[PDB]
Amino acid sequence: FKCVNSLKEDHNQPLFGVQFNWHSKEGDPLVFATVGSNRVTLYECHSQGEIRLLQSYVDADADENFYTCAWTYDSNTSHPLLAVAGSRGIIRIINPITMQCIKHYVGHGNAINELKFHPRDPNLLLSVSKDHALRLWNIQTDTLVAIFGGVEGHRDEVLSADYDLLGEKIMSCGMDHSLKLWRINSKRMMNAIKESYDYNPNKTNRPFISQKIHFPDFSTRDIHRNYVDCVRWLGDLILSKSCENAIVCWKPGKMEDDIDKIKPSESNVTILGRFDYSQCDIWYMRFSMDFWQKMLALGNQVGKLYVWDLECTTLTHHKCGAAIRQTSFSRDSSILIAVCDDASIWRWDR
Ligand SMILES: CS(=O)(=O)c1ccc(-c2cnc(NCc3cccc4c3CCO4)n3cnnc23)cc1
Repeated sequence: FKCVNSLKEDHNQPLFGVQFNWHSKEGDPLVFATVGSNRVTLYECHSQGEIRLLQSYVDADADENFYTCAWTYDSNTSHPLLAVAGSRGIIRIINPITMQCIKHYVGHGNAINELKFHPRDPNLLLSVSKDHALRLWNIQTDTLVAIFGGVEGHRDEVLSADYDLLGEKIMSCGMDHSLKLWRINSKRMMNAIKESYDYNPNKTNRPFISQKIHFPDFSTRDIHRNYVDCVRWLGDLILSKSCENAIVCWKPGKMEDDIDKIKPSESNVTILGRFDYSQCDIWYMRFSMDFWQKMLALGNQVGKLYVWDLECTTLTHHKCGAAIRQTSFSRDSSILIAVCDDASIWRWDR
């Protein structure tokens, strides 16, 4: 990788999220969204390292702080859509062609730390919040499918979550140092998703009833000893990190235990490996993988970018010295974008 460009957003506030749109066809514009301050900005990657500003969304609320964004598409037209959320706890769905807010979802009692769309169903949106819960939304029928939390859910702010390959289960993590598994291919969750598609407020006077999922299907606090701020599935394995200068690769149960045989009472975990690094010991630093899950990237608090080949390289630039909060690879993995605390964006081309 070589650094081919860099820019700074005029708001001068930290950029907390960056996502390439992986739903665009080959030969169609290579676009990424950045979120920071009360802004959402779209950029296009052109040849010779050129980055072109496409559109900006500025929230009507000047005190909003966006923390996350995620791309999806309309299941009937295949047109792209961008979801954004942050400190206000409001999810906004943006039409990226006009950069206008189409619709918004209220409900979390506090900030939203992460948004993720279901890998098979573009209408299923997962949000994770400082209110200790995760919420699953159906953005086609505007329904809250389920709330994951309560008694035996997270006991502190939820920082990240990820669906597995097929979206049969979710792993979440947060300030309580725990990682919890929530199966969404249970008869109860499949029926709730099915019912969310049949719901229409114009044909009934009764509200849609969301499932209250009080119990996870697995839980561990034995991987990290501090806030767990990023979790991702790697097949049936998990990659997760805290502020302890390592990404840990682990699995629930013993070495030969199949993930789908793991009971909620499972007391063991198996550590499979560690990706060690330096100077990334502050809260709120995300790692990311490319589409094919063959590369792993993580920025550190002094503007160094670590890249591992999953099949370590340190990327540095003399002008890049601020914390890199999140990175995103283009779908073909030829471009890696890094966003920083000083509102700077760095483009690295392979
Ligand atoms: C520069 S400062 O003023 O010291 C500062 C630093 C961090 C935050 C902050 C960032 N991000 C989130 N949530 C998203 C999130 C969650 C997990 C991992 C992760 C991210 C974004 C990158 O990595 N926050 C929720 N509450 N505060 C924050 C706010 C101010």
